[PDB]
Amino acid sequence: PNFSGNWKIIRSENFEELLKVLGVNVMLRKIEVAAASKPAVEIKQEGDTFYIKTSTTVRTTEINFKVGEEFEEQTVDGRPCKSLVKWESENKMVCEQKLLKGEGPKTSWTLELTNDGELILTMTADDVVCTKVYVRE
Ligand SMILES: *C/C=C(C)/C=C/C1=C(C)CCCC1(C)C
Repeated sequence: PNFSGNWKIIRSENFEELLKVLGVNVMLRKIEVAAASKPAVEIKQEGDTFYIKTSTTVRTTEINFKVGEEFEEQTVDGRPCKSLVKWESENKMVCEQKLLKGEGPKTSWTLELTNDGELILTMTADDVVCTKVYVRE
């Protein structure tokens, strides 16, 4: 199995709560939920090298990384971080995020495949766990 595809969302839990537990105010949460609550996910995987694009009608975000090599991106509440992805187990990867400036509650994300070929995204912030589920288009 592998992660490449244009993945369509079928479930999304607790995205706004991830923002709220990080202290993002209601104004800013409305803007983030409107732009990114239920994005499509496009992945191009070549072994350990990844391109991932999340998109809605109004916002696209793209990252490029290789497992085991540091890269820069932003946390879900918009703070710059340095990220590092590792395989937790076969076809489950976990991204550790370290803030570039100051401190804050821990954030992470995970992408994994189920035995039937669904893609499960987990995002964490403090004690909140957001789950999004996708199938290939
Ligand atoms: C609602 C979920 C997101 C907006 C997740 C975003 C995201 C990125 C912007 C980088 C690819 C990793 C991933 C966590 C899928």
